[PDB]
Amino acid sequence: KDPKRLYCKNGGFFLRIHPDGRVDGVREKSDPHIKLQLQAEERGVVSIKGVCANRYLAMKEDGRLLASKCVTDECFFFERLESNNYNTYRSRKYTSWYVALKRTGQYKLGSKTGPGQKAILFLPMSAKS
Repeated sequence: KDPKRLYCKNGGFFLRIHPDGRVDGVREKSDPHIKLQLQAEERGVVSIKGVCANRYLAMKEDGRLLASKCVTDECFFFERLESNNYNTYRSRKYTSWYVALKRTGQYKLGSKTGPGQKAILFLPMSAKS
């Protein structure tokens, strides 16, 4: 229902979405650019929206993460609650690729992701008006 924030296991960054479509991560939990709307577009599938940015998280055919004003099919991810109780966000289009952040706060390229990495593990937080 309410806005949330995606906390990454890799280093402790919040997934961030800039107004200009850029995606990155920050430790600052008050940065308004970390508020996200996860919409259940279907069972096991969510679209990830930056509230302030008014943009949708997206994954490109080359591994690139960016935020588009337009919702599209590169905008869907499978949300899965892993056995460790962290969530993972896997591209519904580019099926072996996950949303992830490097220990540097940069996002990690889709193509370099896979199961077992910290970079992929996130923990949603929040709820609120």
